[PDB]
Amino acid sequence: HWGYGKHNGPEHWHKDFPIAKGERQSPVDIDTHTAKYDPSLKPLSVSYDQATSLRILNNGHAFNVEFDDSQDKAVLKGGPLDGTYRLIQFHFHWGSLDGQGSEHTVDKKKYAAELHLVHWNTKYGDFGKAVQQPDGLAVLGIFLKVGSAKPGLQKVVDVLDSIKTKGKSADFTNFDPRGLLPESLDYWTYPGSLTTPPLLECVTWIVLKEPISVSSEQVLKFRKLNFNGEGEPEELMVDNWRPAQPLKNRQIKASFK
Ligand SMILES: CCn1cc(-c2cc(C(=O)O)n(C)n2)c2ccccc21
Ligand SMILES: [Zn+2]
Repeated sequence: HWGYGKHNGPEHWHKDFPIAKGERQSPVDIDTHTAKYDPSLKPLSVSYDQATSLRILNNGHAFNVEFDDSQDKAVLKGGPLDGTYRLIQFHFHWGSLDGQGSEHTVDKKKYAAELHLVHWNTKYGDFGKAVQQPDGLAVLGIFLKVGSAKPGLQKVVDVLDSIKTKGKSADFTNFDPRGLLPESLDYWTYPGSLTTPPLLECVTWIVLKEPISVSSEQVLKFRKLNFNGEGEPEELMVDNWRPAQPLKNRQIKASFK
């Protein structure tokens, strides 16, 4: 089964998931000088005031903070999107060292981590149907750099001890994801894919230009999680990122000049 190690990591995924070598795979390097400003792109509309977080889960590859997506409570619209996309979960990718961890790169620069807020297009009725469509998902990606602490991240950091190992979950109600956003919603956008198996080509990516800052102590706590289940030999959950994939026949558009 797939993972991030030498023997089951990103270079092996194509054997079980051939679409790994497809025409719209993610992540990609964002070459800032080649991205095209698109004046027709609208501002993002991030409406998270009624978000209902439920649970946090260590799934053996990352941790997911899950939301109630049975009603339009936390939605993303605008930008490149047509229609309404409901927030289902967010998760991160991070490194073993502060100089790596992000999936997207910016002029080949790697950030320490990357946050993915995953949303699905309500015209497809449920997430499982949405992932089978080329416009099924919208993922908002936010870079993390190490510097000052992010206060809105601390509640996530402090629960990680309770979900150390694969398959553990904990109640995670009343978390406000607005506390994870940077000031600016300027963004780049391109058509891509899930970045873990099954690697489905169903995502409109919206990557914010402005990173958030988190403290060294906050990211250190991410690195204490485990890929393994309880009672198995400890394997630290680090370097759970897929590297940049070929851009192929795609253009990255910028919302800003
Ligand atoms: C582990 C199997 N699996 C993993 C995912 C998945 C992978 C990702 C991702 O790369 O962010 N998401 C948001 N969801 C998935 C989606 C539909 C059906 C099965 C899936
Ligand atoms: Zn992700």
